[PDB]
Amino acid sequence: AMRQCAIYGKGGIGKSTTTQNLVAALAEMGKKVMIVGCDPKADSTRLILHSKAQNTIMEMAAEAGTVEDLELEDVLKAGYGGVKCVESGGPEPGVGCAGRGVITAINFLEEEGAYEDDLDFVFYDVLGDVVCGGFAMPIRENKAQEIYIVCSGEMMAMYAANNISKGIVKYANSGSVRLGGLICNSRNTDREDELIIALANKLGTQMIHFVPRDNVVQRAEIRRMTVIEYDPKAKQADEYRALARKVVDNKLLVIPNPITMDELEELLMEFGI
Amino acid sequence: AMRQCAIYGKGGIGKSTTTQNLVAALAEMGKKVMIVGCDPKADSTRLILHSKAQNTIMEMAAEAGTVEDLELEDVLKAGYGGVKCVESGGPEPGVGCAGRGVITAINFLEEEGAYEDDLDFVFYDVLGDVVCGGFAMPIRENKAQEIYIVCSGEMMAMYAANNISKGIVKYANSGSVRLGGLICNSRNTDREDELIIALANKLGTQMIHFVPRDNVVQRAEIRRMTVIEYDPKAKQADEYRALARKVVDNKLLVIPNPITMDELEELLMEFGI
Ligand SMILES: Nc1ncnc2c1ncn2[C@@H]1O[C@H](COP(=O)(O)OP(=O)(O)O)[C@@H](O)[C@H]1O
Ligand SMILES: Nc1ncnc2c1ncn2[C@@H]1O[C@H](COP(=O)(O)OP(=O)(O)O)[C@@H](O)[C@H]1O
Ligand SMILES: [Mg+2]
Ligand SMILES: [Mg+2]
Repeated sequence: AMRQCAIYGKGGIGKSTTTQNLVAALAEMGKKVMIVGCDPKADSTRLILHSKAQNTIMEMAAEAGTVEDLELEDVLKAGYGGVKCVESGGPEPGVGCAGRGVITAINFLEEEGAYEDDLDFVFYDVLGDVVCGGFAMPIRENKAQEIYIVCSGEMMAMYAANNISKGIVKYANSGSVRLGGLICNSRNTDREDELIIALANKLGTQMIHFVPRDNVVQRAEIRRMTVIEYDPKAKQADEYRALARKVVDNKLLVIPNPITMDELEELLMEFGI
Repeated sequence: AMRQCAIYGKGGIGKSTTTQNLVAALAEMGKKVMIVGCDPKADSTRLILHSKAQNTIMEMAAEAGTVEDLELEDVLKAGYGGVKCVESGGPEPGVGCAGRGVITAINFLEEEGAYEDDLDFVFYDVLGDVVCGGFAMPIRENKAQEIYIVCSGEMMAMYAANNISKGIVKYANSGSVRLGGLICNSRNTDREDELIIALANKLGTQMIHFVPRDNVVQRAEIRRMTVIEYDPKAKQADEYRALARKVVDNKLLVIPNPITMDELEELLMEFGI
């Protein structure tokens, strides 16, 4: 068995930082993990690889001729803790559908045998500002059974969480894609943890962890590292370890109950953000 | 003549707040303006209309049968200062292309004669996290000749500005879509104005205005108003008046020069954000 997990959320909310640090912590406990980048920014694996970024399947297929001319051992790269890394890529802005590379990448990985039984986890890092095209494909086509949404007390981030939840509900009659939890990536606002707990309860899920804002993240990422690798003694390293433990132990996977915009506005008014 | 202007930027950066306050200031000086909402969130006109939001062309066409059964006088609504307001809408998350409603809306407005000569400005408020589908259509199809990008010292917001600029460059051989400027919507970070000026210079444009972070925005929006209407004496009202003056007077419209991610990272390192 392997658990297929996807991390969704609005742009800039902390998906790639949270995913790579979460995964580094899983590797540190002895789990075998693959990260599949599903965001056109294509820097979802750089902290594991100590790299600028990673060349994408779309780019490599174009240089090789076709995606059939690519070998898995050429596209998958291993970094910290043996974590395996791949980037989908996508077309340039203004050209075609921004999520088209996700479909190509996941189909390539499936056909070429990347989902080997020894993997414990696969994490997809998915753009979540629109839920369509290849960005909806992990939900539509039952690739990510456990969705975790990174958000914050920011209204836009909560709106995005509600939008992603609506996409999960839309495909509830097939496959087994479920909402696993909300991850609060803090903006140092008071009662922010309470706010995201409240949102999770309304959706029918849970806040699996509250990730503090910590400058050690920037110091690690300037050096192309996770905090787990950069400073294993850091308080923030223990925060990601706690998040990883709770993901491993999580048993609550639900069809969420999306809320109205009135309910969202009431949440923010209540917690005075 | 009328100036067709589009406001792009990442989600939650301040597009709708900036656009509606900018437009309220234009109406206050005696300009006739239409706002076309091109973001699925569909709350781009609520501060002009004093409303929860606005029912969308996609929604109204479905209730009426076809878009041909809609009349312009039924969909366009006038609010503060006589500003005319319309929302595109879009499909629910996980269903079809999130930008499909933008194409339907702009074509409806053109055919039904919404672009009356007496208009001075049209502002499109466009989702900018992906540049594809209907969200690229104002650029691809030459609807918004002047693009203004709202951003901040946030790396994701600067990345989005660079992505939108690449889309402008892609369609430079046809039509006349141009980059008009960057609008810095502050996060109260030091040297943030300097950073966005530097980014604009590298792209070949300008920072047209630095909008401060001001709590009066939240107090106005709780009451479904622009700051211009809510507190015309506010310092922040004068900030939006200054932005509107500089948009009116702006003559620099360029084919931008997008930068590498190395150049972007160098910018942030330099200005110590
Ligand atoms: N808990 C945190 N503390 C400090 N900085 C953070 C934290 N989480 C994310 N960041 C920073 O926020 C920025 C955006 O994070 P990222 O993971 O790239 O967002 P996304 O992948 O959702 O677009 C990055 O510069 C990252 O270093
Ligand atoms: N200059 C500002 N000062 C204070 N709050 C702001 C400012 N600009 C935007 N906001 C707030 O930021 C949030 C997002 O702004 P919005 O215009 O809705 O973003 P977008 O339309 O780009 O998604 C809103 O709650 C808005 O009130
Ligand atoms: Mg990312
Ligand atoms: Mg908006």
